[PDB]
Amino acid sequence: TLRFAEFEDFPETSEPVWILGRKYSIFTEKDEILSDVASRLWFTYRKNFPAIGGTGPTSDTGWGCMLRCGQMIFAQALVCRHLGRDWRWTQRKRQPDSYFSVLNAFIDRKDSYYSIHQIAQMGVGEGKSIGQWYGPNTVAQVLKKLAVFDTWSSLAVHIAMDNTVVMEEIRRLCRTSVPCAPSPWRPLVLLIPLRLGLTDINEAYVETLKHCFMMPQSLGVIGGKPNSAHYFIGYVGEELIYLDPHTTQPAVEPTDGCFIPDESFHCQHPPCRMSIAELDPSIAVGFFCKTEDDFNDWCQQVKKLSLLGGALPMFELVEQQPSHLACPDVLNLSLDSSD
Repeated sequence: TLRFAEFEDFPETSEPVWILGRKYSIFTEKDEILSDVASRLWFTYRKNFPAIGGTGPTSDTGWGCMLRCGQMIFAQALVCRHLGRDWRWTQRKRQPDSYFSVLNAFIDRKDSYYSIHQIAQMGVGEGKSIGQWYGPNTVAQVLKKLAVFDTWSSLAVHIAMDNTVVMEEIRRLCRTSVPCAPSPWRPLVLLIPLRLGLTDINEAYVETLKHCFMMPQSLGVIGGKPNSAHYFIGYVGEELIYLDPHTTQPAVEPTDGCFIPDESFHCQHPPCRMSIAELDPSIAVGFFCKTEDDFNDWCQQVKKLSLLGGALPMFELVEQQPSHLACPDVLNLSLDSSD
């Protein structure tokens, strides 16, 4: 569907452009905006990769789109983990060796940690047949189990259910050792599944949703919408900015040596935008906290959200929870009359 989408440049207004925790002016920082979007690892449908499980699909066209959005949000976490948020991709420059290793982790082969092969197979353990629809929560759960194998990145993945982030649980997950007076904290990928409305996002949530893209830790949001999943990376005005997986590219021939031809993993078309009002209410918001200090900063930023006209918080932060019978499976809404 991306192939026949309409693309607009459609700046040039005073409204700040926010991409993954960084603020830009369309008037003066247009190139920096476009560089930042193009630098993100983009994952689309692929064809002619090795058959999944020997006998299954050789392409994910028409079924893989939430899996691709899951790949993009997790790739961005790996980019921050290994390369840093300041890293940018440029043609005609040599990228760090860690860049090709991150990219290597998503190529369409069973020996890559987060290949479509590994995601689809792991999804079976989640009750989902190869070809079935994944919501944000199932894709998040799959990425957690997949990351266990990735000793290179050594990430902690926490999926915060019940609209609650429990700080003691995060420390339990991330602390590798008792803290002194790499490393002592497993870099954290925090994913928070949410349901923000009945068929539409409740507009009380809108300002809280925007601020989620405004944190240094922001990984963006994955969301959809059967067969129309997007990776939202930011916003301008009343529109989200997103990366879209809906185009089928030839699989890239796996890596003999360090170098991988990487042009097709970088979105160079005008960035997609849609009204926040068009957004399906089932989402997962991500944050990356590389050190405990980042996590503490993120916690402070969440507390400051509990004020102003709206927020209107979509999740709560608590030090500890009386956990002797609870859930998942639980998401919460939060419906007015007559929703």
